Amino acid sequence: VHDSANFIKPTSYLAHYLGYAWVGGNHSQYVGEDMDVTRDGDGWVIRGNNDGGCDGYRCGDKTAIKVSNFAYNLDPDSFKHGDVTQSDRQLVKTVVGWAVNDSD
Amino acid sequence: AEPVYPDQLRLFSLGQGVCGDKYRPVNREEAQSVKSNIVGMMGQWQISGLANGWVIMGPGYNGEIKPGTASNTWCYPTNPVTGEIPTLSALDIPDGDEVDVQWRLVHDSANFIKPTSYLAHYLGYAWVGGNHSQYVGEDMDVTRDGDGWVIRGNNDGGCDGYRCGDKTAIKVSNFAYNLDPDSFKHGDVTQSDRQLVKTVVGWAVNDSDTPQSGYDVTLRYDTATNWSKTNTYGLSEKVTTKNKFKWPLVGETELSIEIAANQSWASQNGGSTTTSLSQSVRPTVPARSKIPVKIELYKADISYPYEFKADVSYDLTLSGFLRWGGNAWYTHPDNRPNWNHTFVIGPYKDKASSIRYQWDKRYIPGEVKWWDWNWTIQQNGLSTMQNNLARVLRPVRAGITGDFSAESQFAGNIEIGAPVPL
Amino acid sequence: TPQSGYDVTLRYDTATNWSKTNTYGLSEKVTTKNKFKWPLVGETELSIEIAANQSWASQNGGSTTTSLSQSVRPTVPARSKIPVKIELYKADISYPYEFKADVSYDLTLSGFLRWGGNAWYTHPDNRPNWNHTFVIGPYKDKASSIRYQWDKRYIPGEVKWWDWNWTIQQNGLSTMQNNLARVLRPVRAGITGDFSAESQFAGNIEIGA
Amino acid sequence: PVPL
Repeated sequence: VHDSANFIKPTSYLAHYLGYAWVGGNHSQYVGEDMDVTRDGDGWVIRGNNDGGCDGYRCGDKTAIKVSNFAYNLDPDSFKHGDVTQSDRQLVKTVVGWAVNDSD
Repeated sequence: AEPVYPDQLRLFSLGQGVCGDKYRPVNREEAQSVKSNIVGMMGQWQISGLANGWVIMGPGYNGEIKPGTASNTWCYPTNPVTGEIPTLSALDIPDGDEVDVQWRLVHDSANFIKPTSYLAHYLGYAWVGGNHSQYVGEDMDVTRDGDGWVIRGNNDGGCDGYRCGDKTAIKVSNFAYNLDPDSFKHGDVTQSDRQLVKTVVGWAVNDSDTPQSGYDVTLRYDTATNWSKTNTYGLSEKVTTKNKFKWPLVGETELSIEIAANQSWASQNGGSTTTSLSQSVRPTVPARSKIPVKIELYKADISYPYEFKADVSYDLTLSGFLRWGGNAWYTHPDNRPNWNHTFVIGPYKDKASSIRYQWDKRYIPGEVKWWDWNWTIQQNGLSTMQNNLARVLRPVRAGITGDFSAESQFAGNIEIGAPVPL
Repeated sequence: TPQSGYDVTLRYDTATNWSKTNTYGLSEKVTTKNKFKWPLVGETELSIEIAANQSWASQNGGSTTTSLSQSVRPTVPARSKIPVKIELYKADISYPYEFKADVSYDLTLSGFLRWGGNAWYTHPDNRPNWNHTFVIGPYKDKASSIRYQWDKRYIPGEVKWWDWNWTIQQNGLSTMQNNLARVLRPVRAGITGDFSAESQFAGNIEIGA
Repeated sequence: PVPL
């Protein structure tokens, strides 16, 4: 989400092409410039920097781009896991037994 | 583009864009990623120079980043250090019972008491130390409290200072053992207070001319508990009319007519638990022969000794009030509140209890929700914090010998007897 | 070809259950009563009632089930037939047995503790009645284990039943060591006995010719 | 199958 040329710019331009208003910060006039990136909960928010002042109708209502719900398509042979460790072990139940074979 | 650690940032008042050697100016995006940290290290009306003719401003200007120029420049090292917490070699405890190993761990002054006391001090816990010294982590009493241990400054005699009687307490509990897989061994299993549940004896008879494996005897015993709660709410409406008539034969008659309606809503939540134990015997019977079988199920107390070699992890709780002058909690309280925080020394369990996760994520302000480690680095230096945290998170390895014991478990016996010719 | 795909299964289950329920209720009712002269019916008494009720119930229960299953799965030769039989009985069962074993036991002490000095960690001085159980054998719990308490006497926080340091001070380390060694001496014996139980299961599974 |  901090990749300007590969993420911030194309997504900002897509928002602009669809008709979302004020895609960009107050310190430029180009779409997708002067954007702030913040970590919000489990997602990220990219929004034009609303500092100083702006000229325009409702220029303070910057368009927000939210990134969330990341998923990972794994390469099948690449998964590896380390040691499994257990904590706070509370016994549920146990059984001991004998299996006797008197036959031949 | 690249993560920036605030501790490596430095201001140079050497003119517009002229940093020191081995340092380069910080650009706008890097400054924005760590804006709160940089604005925190600036004067209220201070204006500092970024790269590419940009400028960041102080808290008076809400930390605004805008095109401009200035005389001081924010710079970052050309080859920054990663700042990772080092990994030290394992501390070996002499073998013994679990409580003995815990005892040896919590009475180690150089490897446990000092680093943990220093960690409590760097975070801003007040009065980490006893009354008979002024150094942090000295004159500490260790006591065995229930299933845990308490390390607290010795509050004997008298002390000078504000609320000097409220010593910070360090609690050690919730021990866990990551076993070496090939090291576990157990001794004889012994049973006591055996109460018979049920037995079955049987015969498997084979009159055919070939061996037969198709026999099955199965004894199963199940126990369950259940619970439920129900809340009901009702409403009712009723209308009655009463009149008087002279019916021909019966004479004076009183007639009542009543119409009623009712509505009810009920909500129920419940649950259950079930435990089942099954034993089966499936003998292979030789041709023209018969085999006796027996299954028995008992309830019994079970005991056995065991031993293994393990890595040892534990929960470390810090209790006390945070210093008014400065503490590392992210809101930085100033009213000296009481505070308890638990770390998990060992494998990751969650973010709030993991020192390593917070330390690694200190470059993301939105992730900083419990402890401000950048603040500790600024107060004490990066190398000092690294060394203290490396000693706090040092792995511990020990040989353990113990006894398992449990009451009212299951004891089974399955027997296939000797064949009898037909 | 020979066929092994046959199955006859007889299963018998018995169960018991129990339940307990506690219920609490509240009710509120408002009634108004009036008199009118309705045209044709004449003098009429009209009652209007509105009620509300609330109820809370709490249930706890349990069950126990015992199941006995017997299956026969004969392998039948080609162009042939085999008779099968399964029987289930309830019966009393008996048999003799013998083995060689180590012998453990519970040892209870009952009496009043001396006023002059006793080894209980609180050291009562009012001569109270006292019963304490030790398990002579494998470990079961801390309170009944002499060896655990003896080994842990170096930790004051673990000293919660008997003060063995006090006994060492009063009598000497070697004396207490020898006495406890004789108390915890293992015992080995040959045992011959009889098993007997009523209302158990007896089965019979038969594959014929 | 995928080799490990």
